[PDB]
Amino acid sequence: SEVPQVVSLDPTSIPIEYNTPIHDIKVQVYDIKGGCNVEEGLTIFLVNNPKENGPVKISSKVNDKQVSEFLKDENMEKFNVKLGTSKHFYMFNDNKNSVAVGYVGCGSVADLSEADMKRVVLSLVTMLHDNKLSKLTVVFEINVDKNLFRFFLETLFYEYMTDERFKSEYIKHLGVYINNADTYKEEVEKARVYYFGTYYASQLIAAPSNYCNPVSLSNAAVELAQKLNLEYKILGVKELEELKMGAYLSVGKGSMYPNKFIHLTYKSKGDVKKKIALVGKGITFDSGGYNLKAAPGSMIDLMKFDMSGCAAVLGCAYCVGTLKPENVEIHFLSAVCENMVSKNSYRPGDIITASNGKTIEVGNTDAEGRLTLADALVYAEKLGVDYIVDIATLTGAMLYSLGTSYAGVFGNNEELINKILQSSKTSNEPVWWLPIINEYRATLNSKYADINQISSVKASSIVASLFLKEFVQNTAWAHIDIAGVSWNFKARKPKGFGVRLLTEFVLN
Amino acid sequence: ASEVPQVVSLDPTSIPIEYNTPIHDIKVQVYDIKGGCNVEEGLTIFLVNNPGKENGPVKISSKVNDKQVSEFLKDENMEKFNVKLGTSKHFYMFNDNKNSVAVGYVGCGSVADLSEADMKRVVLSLVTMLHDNKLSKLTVVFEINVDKNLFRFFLETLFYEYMTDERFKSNMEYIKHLGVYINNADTYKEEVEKARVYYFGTYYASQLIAAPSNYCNPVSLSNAAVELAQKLNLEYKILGVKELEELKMGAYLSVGKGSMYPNKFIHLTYKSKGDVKKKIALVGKGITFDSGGYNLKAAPGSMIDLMKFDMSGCAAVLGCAYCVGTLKPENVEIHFLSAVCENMVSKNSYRPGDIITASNGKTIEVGNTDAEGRLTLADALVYAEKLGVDYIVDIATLTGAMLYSLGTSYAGVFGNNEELINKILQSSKTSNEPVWWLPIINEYRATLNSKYADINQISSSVKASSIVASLFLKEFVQNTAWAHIDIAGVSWNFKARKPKGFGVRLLTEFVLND
Amino acid sequence: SEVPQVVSLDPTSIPIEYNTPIHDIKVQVYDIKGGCNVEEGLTIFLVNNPGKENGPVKISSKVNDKQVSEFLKDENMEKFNVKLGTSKHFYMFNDNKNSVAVGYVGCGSVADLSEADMKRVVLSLVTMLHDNKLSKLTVVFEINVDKNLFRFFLETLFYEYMTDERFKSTDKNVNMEYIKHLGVYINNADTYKEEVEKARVYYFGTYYASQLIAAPSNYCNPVSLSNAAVELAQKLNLEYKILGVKELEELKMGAYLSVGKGSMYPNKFIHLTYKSKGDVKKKIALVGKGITFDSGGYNLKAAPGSMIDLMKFDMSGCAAVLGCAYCVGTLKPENVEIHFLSAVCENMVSKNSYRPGDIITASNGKTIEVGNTDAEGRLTLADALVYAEKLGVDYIVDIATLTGAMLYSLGTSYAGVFGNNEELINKILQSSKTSNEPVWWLPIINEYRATLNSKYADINQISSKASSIVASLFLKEFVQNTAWAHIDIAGVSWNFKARKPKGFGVRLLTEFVLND
Ligand SMILES: Cn1cc(-c2ccc([C@@H](NC(=O)C(C)(C)C)C(=O)NO)cc2)cn1
Ligand SMILES: Cn1cc(-c2ccc([C@@H](NC(=O)C(C)(C)C)C(=O)NO)cc2)cn1
Ligand SMILES: Cn1cc(-c2ccc([C@@H](NC(=O)C(C)(C)C)C(=O)NO)cc2)cn1
Ligand SMILES: [Zn+2]
Ligand SMILES: [Zn+2]
Ligand SMILES: [Zn+2]
Ligand SMILES: [Zn+2]
Ligand SMILES: [Zn+2]
Ligand SMILES: [Zn+2]
Repeated sequence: SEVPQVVSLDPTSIPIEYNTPIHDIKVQVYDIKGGCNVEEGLTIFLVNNPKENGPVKISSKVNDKQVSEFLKDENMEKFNVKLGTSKHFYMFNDNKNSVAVGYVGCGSVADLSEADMKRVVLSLVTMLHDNKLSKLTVVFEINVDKNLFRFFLETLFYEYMTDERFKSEYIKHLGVYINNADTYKEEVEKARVYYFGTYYASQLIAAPSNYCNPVSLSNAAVELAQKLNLEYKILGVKELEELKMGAYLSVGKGSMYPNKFIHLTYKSKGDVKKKIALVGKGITFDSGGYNLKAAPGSMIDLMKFDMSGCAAVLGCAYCVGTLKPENVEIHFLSAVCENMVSKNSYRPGDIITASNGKTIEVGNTDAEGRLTLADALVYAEKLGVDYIVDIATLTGAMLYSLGTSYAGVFGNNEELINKILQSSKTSNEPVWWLPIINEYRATLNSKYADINQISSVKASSIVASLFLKEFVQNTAWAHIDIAGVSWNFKARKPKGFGVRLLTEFVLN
Repeated sequence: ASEVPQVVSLDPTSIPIEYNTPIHDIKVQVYDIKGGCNVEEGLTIFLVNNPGKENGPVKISSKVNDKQVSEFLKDENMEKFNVKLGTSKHFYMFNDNKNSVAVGYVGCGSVADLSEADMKRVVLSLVTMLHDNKLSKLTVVFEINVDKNLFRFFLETLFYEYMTDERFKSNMEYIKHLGVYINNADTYKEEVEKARVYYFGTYYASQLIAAPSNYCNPVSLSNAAVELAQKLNLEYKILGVKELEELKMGAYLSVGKGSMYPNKFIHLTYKSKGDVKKKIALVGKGITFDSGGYNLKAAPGSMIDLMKFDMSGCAAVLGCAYCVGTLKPENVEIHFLSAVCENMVSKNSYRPGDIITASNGKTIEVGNTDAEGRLTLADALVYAEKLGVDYIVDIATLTGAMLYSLGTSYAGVFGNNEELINKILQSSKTSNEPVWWLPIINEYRATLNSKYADINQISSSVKASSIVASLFLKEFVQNTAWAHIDIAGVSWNFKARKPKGFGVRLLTEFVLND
Repeated sequence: SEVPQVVSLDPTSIPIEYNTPIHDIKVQVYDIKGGCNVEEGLTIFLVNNPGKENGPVKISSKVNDKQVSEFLKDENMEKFNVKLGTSKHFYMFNDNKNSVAVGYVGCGSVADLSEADMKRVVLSLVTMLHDNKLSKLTVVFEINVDKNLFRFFLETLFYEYMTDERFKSTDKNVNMEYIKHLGVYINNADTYKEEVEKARVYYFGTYYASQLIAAPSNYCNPVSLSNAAVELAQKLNLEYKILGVKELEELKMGAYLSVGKGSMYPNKFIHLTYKSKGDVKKKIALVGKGITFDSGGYNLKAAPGSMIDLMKFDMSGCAAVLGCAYCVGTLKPENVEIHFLSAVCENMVSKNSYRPGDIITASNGKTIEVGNTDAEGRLTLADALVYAEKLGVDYIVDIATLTGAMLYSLGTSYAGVFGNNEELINKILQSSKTSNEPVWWLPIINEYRATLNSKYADINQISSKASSIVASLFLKEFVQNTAWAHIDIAGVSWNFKARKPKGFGVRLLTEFVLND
């Protein structure tokens, strides 16, 4: 629990913002019938033209003669609905009060994707960051179901928020105009919870590795557990040795921080009908070990992101603890360590023994993710759960298959894979099903060990999935590879990907 | 004097330093060429040219006091040789007293304006002969035009290239007399002992640089500095880790974390006996070894076997401390600063992505551990400005991009103050260590805007990393005139496989002519 | 003149747009003390706050409208800051009960804007112009600018506003409307009025160059490029001369001819001349590198980061000179004689290409050992510089996308200049100031010259790391007794942020020809 330091100036804690300015925002959802009021701050219409880059046209009645004049078709057709395009003008309303009115183009397609809506929100946020405002009002003149409306609110909150923990006025009111307002009102406070769970995971990932180490990260989990009345149990090296987790321990051999295993648990008040183990990869920094990330574009300055799996799990732990689902017992697991280069590091060629007895031949120390997951999975199955789900930044090959938008999911059970794909639909965190090709299993036949860590045959995501499959004997298990989608290179920040996906899974 | 840590007992605990050199035992005489040449003793060499005639024949003008040498130097004999720059011939013969003497020449081309590079090529041609000579005297006859500066440059270079470093070893013999015939001998006479001082400062810097990183570490180097300070009667102060932590030098301390050697901050000071009118802080990059950290120098041409040179900026500052402490300038106070450490790969190393806090409050996002020089300098520059000096001049092997811009002969100078830069450029002219002014382009500054930290250590996209590195350094000098010399391209002599000791004479000319 | 094709679908001419939308804009300048009239379109105030960083917006002009003045009272504007690049849109009704658009653009707290500062202001202005159908824009200058920065403002506003749609087919911007009127309110307006049409001239010269560069290598080839120079010269009534292979062979331009050996397009040497009616006091030769496509030759640009798909810009130097030719031919300076030169060819891989190791002979008789076929620019420039000196000129100014090393020395903003003459270099630097195309003086280091010594040829083509300096040393060997300057624009030519050419050099060359 005490964070070791090299010099006295080394941080001994991860700074965490719990109370965010978003939490202070009062949100009122009104129905568009009756007309819109424009009294103060910024009013933005979400408008499309079902044509391509067609003119803006406001449909909704506005209860203000000055703004109504500005919003008439003659003036608005000077602008167009190209997706992401925005304009906003400052003007005096009926009461001679200064108000800002504008729009965001929503393209020419009736139903926005999660990516389309994301670009819409970014255009909205840009205006929020450029204008000192007390209230934002958004008028929905487009078609949005409940799950996408919630996605809107979540994305709006996440992109509006600014991480200033390592640096050396927000709006206070949010108004939403939409048809069938009463049907959308329950999604607001759900969005605020999903928002923080994502932003919490974001804070952990964005936190540099000199801040976020196995000790400080485990301490953050305990702190979170105490705030949510979750049972918690942190496994130190002595215990892990007795549990014989030799794959996991080998990876952390080179670090100055001791291995720490995070085990958070949420139990429901009633009787439990489904037990779930969520496993997150928690590599606080991945230098690749003796297989150093030195190749061009290996992006070693990004590898603070390699505990994004753990972050998504902990962010999910927040959401579950806040929304309190019934009839479930959830175990939030993470084998947290650091992959470094030292005299104590494990070598390419080493043979290590996982807790289930399987000897593994290491071919590439930069493939450390599956090694720590191997022991976490064994530990997970020993809990006697119904579902084992792991989420991880496992393979760079994902950048070449699905890219930076869709995460991949692998598994041994079709029912479990389906529920995740369903969760992907409702959470709007896009995941695509990828196969485990058994014909590649033979490429993991070691000459000396029971199994190879890596292949000879490319397609590493499948091979890695084949490897992980060996450590789950008789339990429905799925594996989400988020190595490609975890980091937002355009915005230079994490996505907090996985939190809402995993929450929808536990809830729905 | 701190104890040097060891891994095995065979690890060295100090840098071997040669203080008394054979060069310090050569007696130098400067005669006027108008009176003829006395050629009865040792090797006599004529510096000649043939303006206009490219590779034209050799013709000796000087009357000599020997009938045997005179007949050898007659035009019929000498026109068998040409004056192509660097070309050399010398013959052994008997003088009128039947003594064994050696007579020859060195070609200086057909341009009546020998540059610094040409003069060095002439000197090297001379040194090659000296390295096979066993006579006790060398006489050089200047039948070419040189100014006082270029003449002192001739002596410095000669002294430096003549001397060979055998500290790590386990033919010829050094001359005891140097004769120089030249026009207005009386004026060039005062250049001799200035040259001998400039020589050793340069050679001292060369010894520190050339010494391998198992010999030259932060502990051994700071000890060597203390020893130099005591010999020059300079005030000195080595700042240790506990003090560095107190001063909150987080950027400096970060680089040194992965090393087995404790960080040591070298602070020497020269104060004039008279009233102080100028206050100068000289700052040198002092990375005893640069592996690159976790951004390990593994790429082709990363030249990691050279990386003992990464404290050349520090060596130049110390070599300057010798010259200044020896020549003792009036009315000036000089601070010699160098944040010394070692950039290694360990469990304790700082990582790519780490956000660290410099001593001035600014948080820095590390994008590349191999850009460690600007980090150590950042704290050195905050320290320097707290001293309240008028001028802060840093010199460093900072960016390898200098090899693609100015190359291996010219160093680059960046800065926030035009007058100070002009002062450097003037020091460049008189010291004959070439520097060229390069721009700090503020349009590139935005590339350092970090998403999380106060500022980025390096750029993501924008190349021309030298300009970017200056933009970074500029953030740690708040309202003092400051110049930055990047010697990453000129520090090492790849032809001779040795250091140049670049910067010692530049910095010294800077403080003397101030 | 006849452009060779492989298939009938291969283009035979560079599509060139002379009458651009910008040329249809009526530009009126008014003295700002005469009161601003706000009636139609969009009206933008260029505001700042000296000293107060992020200081409030204060409109200090006089507005001949009660309602707009009321809106622009300091009370209303306090909510907005003058942070450089920031803009806002206002909407109101004027005295004539007309709806009207008003706005501002922040210029920071500095009392005098740099070239980059003004370019930042202009870019914010164009954003307000994009995705908005306006019939008129009015710019009110509440910041101080000299004549040069004012002209630079207009130059930049025109260039960034204009969109190249020559190669758009099924994807033209259906909403791309251009303003028809431009109003400018400024102090001492009668001293700025002369700058307007000079800016319009300077605009097209830059955009003309931009069009040649942006045009791909199937459109812009040695023949189609040279034919475009002829067409320009005819419109400008300049003397023109296009040297073909037979002429080039008789002049023994082996270096230039070797470079084009592997191209399906014959070498074309562009020679344009402008002459003053009166006493010629200055003869100048402008030489631009004219490589329509740079594959690299057998030293193929195959390495990672070679940017072979960009190498259509390798005729940027040529375009800059032709852009300058337009400016000189239009502005018609006095007492000068200008020679616009460009040895145009294509560097390709073929059974006919020149090989690494080949020894070739320049038109001055010097033998050259080719060490790298991708260093083809200095080979063509060599013959071009000889042809230039034979014209008996006073100055030979050279411009070229010569070395990639510029990206590591000066980067993407500042071009480098080398030369054998202190005065000429200073004239270039002075022109860089007035034209606001940034240029830094870099040295020609004679110590490096020895590396160009060949065991067999008179001289080596390349050394065997300071490429830009070595390349200057090579070129210097082909100017015998004339003042010569060499501008390396390999790093500054392309605008990567906006994904388009800059048209760099045109204004700098023209200002050099004028201020002369
Ligand atoms: C966004 N991004 C992600 C990566 C990335 C690169 C490599 C890897 C993983 N490595 C791999 O997939 C290989 C098999 C070592 C190439 C890894 O280090 N797992 O612990 C995972 C992600 C690179 N960029
Ligand atoms: C003569 N030579 C100099 C170098 C050299 C190479 C790299 C660097 C510096 N590195 C850099 O400039 C980069 C930007 C990391 C490539 C450096 O290590 N700073 O601490 C400095 C010098 C290589 N050869
Ligand atoms: C913006 N950019 C410029 C380049 C560029 C790359 C290479 C070169 C030139 N080549 C060089 O400078 C070398 C010496 C071959 C590396 C060239 O091909 N000249 O004909 C010039 C420019 C690449 N990107
Ligand atoms: Zn890895
Ligand atoms: Zn990993
Ligand atoms: Zn380094
Ligand atoms: Zn270094
Ligand atoms: Zn080329
Ligand atoms: Zn080229």
